[PDB]
Amino acid sequence: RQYRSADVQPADYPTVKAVQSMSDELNKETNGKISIKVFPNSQLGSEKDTIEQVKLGALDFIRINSGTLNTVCPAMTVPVLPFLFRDKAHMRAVLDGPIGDEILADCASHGLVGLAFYDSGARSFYATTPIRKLEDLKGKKIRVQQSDIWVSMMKLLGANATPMPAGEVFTGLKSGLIDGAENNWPSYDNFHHYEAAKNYSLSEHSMAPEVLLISKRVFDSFTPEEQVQVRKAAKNSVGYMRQLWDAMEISSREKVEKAGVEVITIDKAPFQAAVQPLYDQFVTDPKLKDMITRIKAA
Ligand SMILES: O=C(O)[C@H]1O[C@@H](O)[C@H](O)[C@@H](O)[C@H]1O
Ligand SMILES: [Cl-]
Ligand SMILES: [Cl-]
Repeated sequence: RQYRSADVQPADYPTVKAVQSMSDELNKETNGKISIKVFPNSQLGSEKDTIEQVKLGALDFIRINSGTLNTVCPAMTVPVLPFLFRDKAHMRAVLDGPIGDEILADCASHGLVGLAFYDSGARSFYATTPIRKLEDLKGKKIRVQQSDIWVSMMKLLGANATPMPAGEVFTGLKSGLIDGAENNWPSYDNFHHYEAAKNYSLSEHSMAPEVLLISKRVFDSFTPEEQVQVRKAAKNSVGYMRQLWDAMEISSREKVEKAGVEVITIDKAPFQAAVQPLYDQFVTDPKLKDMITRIKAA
């Protein structure tokens, strides 16, 4: 059985290679019984639409950002929150441990089994003009993921959110529909956004990680041994992914700088102050508020 998985990222991207590595492991351990074919580059649809396919059992696996998954699974809002993690090492420790496992377990009741977190760096603003301070964002049309938290966030920052699928963003930057967007270094590179919006400002305002999930309907068809094998292959793929990822952050930043991008250092304090209301607005469950307390102290 060759199961199917979706990713908006290109064929050679670390998230795609990670799931392919998981497939290789499963193919070996199950002696051909289970493998996974990845369909990259939004071939199967947007993140919004592919998450619905998984809920319906129309799609077996999905690799999506938590910043869209949190439309369905409330716990996924927690790791999206701006300025929550101190740095990459803090995030990795949290997501690899009990807190990460607790968040992944939240998805099952919604028809999706959470299997692993993949790194996504920190998301930063980029635009067709240089954003040198928060005030420079005022009135700008900034694309966000199709998830309400980001609309609220842009409002607090004085910008105008335009939610749209990942595959439409380059076109919007070239057409004038949007003035900018926000993402990590490998995405700024690999979606070609740097060609159209040549000013990248290190706001580092979210570390929203990626999530790999399986349809609950499909998972439930697996033997108990197969379920253990799938979870273990998913966890093993995190370390594989991270090695590819850390190199790509370097090579992508180098590539776009060579192409003429201005990399802008920006005072984050006004951003942090502006977005604080999001925490109580979007995280209302006492269990999740306690989780945030534990994360802040980890
Ligand atoms: O902004 C987006 O649409 C994209 O951002 C990337 O960082 C993430 O890897 C994609 O899964 C998608 O969420
Ligand atoms: Cl300012
Ligand atoms: Cl999308």
